[PDB]
Amino acid sequence: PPKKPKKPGAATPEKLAAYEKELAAYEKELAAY
Repeated sequence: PPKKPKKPGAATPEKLAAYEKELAAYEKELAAY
């Protein structure tokens, strides 16, 4: 199963963008799975 991205806990926009992209990737792979 695809891993759940960690919440960056303060956090910079980059980490939010990464968290969002990783979350989207999680949803994509979770649906694919």
